[PDB]
This record gives sequence, structure tokens and C-alpha cells, in this order.
Amino acid sequence: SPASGTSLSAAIHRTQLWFHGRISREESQRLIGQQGLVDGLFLVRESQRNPQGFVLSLCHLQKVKHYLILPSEEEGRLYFSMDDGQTRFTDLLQLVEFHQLNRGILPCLLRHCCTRVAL
Amino acid sequence: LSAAIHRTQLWFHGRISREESQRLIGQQGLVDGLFLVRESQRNPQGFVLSLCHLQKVKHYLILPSEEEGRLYFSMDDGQTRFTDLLQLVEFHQLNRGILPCLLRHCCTRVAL
Repeated sequence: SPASGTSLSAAIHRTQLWFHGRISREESQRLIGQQGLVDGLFLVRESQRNPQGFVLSLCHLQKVKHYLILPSEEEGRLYFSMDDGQTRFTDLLQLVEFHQLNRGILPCLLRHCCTRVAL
Repeated sequence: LSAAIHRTQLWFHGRISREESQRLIGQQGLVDGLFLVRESQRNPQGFVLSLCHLQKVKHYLILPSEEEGRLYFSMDDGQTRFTDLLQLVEFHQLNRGILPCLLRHCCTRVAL
């Protein structure tokens, strides 16, 4: 189905089911709406550029809201943060686990998926 | 040396009742694909997958069998087999199989 030359590395190294790659904002709102538009439904997607990073798309008050997750580089390592480095995470998994019980800058908690295929 | 160190398999609730599973799922919104796994209230070897679909909670029995003396778990009389409950749940996050919809979010366990 994917175009010739597409990277299949996800077969080797598992990405979470809530991680959806380079889908558009509109597509993310369609997907979340399909799951019922209840508080805490979410997915994470990639922004290739402008800014380079990820987007957490989250349902709150029956609206899908979009939060930037941005990389910083310190000492040859990357860290990820939504609040300009006040709270930092080694990867998207750690960020999601934190926000399953802490709101931080988000308006509500993220829901759990609970397994190795989806946190 | 303590269950507080690393709490795993939050989708598994141990010995809670059928009624409690419905209360928990209801409190969380009756969303399609919302689920948990628990022990059967009635047979000592069984487990139950409690899953919400179309605003109704349905309960699917998971039973142990042996093949060549090796153990597996199944909801469909051994047509689809799993090494453990985790493998069964992860499979049905990708394939509906005998279920009316995919497993998506879980209710997490209240006990440690």
C-alpha cells in the first residue's frame, strides 16, 4: 500500500498505536472524532518542519486541541518538552505516561492504552 | 519486593465483580473499545474480557487449555490461541477477531 521506497523500520522497532506519523491536523480531528469525542482521547503525530517536532492532538470539551512537542539538544542528546523546557522527557512515551496523571499545561488527563503496543 | 515499585498490566483488575466492571467502564464514558480484564466470579480457572461497544458492556470468557501439554488461553475454543492474557489483549488492539470492535483504551486497576 505505501509508496515504493517507504521506510519499514517500524516493523523492526515498534511505534505505539497512538503514534500516527505525518498526518494532517484535519485528519487528526477526523480520527479522534471517530473515537467518540470524549475528554482525554488523543494521538501524537509528526510535524516534519516549521516547526520540526511532534503534535499532541487531544480531545477536551468535545474539541480537538493541538499541543506542540519540541526537541532541544543538550550535550549531544535530545529532550522533548511542551513548555519550553520547564518539564522535559526522554521520549514521547515518558511524556504520555506523565500526562496520564498530571495535567501540566494540558486542560485534562490523557487516557491509558495499557499495553506494550500502545501505552 | 513491593508491588509499588513497578505497577504493570493496569488493564488487569484481578477479582472485581461483573457489576464493578460495568460501573468502572460507565464512569469512564462508555466509549467504544474501552475494556478491562478480570477473573471470572464463577469459575476458578476463567478470566473475563469486559468490553464496551455501542454503549453496552459485554463480557467474553477467556479459558485455559493444553495442547501437547503446553498451556494457552482462548475465547473461541482454541481457534485463536494466546500464551497469556497480555498477548490476547495486544492482538485484539490490532484485530477484532470474534469481538464487535477493536480494543482501544483500558480502565486502569484501582488496586496496587
